[PDB]
Amino acid sequence: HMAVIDDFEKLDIRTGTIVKAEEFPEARVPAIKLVIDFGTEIGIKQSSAQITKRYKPEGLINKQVIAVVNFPPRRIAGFKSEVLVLGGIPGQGDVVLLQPDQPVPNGTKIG
Amino acid sequence: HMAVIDDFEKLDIRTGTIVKAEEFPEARVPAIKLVIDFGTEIGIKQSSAQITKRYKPEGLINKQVIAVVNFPPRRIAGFKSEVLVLGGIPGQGDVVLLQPDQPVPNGTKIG
Repeated sequence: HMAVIDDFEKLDIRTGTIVKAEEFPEARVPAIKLVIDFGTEIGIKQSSAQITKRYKPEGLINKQVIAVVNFPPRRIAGFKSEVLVLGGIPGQGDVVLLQPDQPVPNGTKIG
Repeated sequence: HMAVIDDFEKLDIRTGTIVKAEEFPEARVPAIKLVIDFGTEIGIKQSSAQITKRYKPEGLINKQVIAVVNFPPRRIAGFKSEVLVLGGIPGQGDVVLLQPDQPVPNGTKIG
């Protein structure tokens, strides 16, 4: 139950901008396919995000989001999800996205 | 270097509301003491945050923040800092706080 700072330092947590978002009707659990620009050191990354409760694709473009970018990928229905986009989880199937409280460059590190 | 999801699962990342904010510097760097309500289970925690570049105490009260709650405490700026408040780091001495993009209850878990 207790972590150390070393646990946290293993993670590469970064800001990126949603540049594409589409409904993902092939996922078992409702999801949106995201493409996110993490700047040129990290690259442009795909994510499958179970965020259909509060969000629509037309509302996601140009949002700054927060993701762990140094995990192995997960394939769902053939789509390669490359990053874990972080959010608060107020209840089952519910997500509230995290964001920097003001704009920062893509690839800005979190600590 | 790469991480695995359970490096992430070791962390307990929670939302909380800043209920008090005071200037509490170190000798060599300014800093703010945050008193944060993480809801009824976690309770009230304190944090030393080097966030004075963009923020004043008056602009911090009532803000929902994101923090790692299950680290060992550390002594800093004359008190026990119990929680790591997360922000983007755009440059030397600069911090942009993370927030939920919409209000969530205190103690909402991040995933």
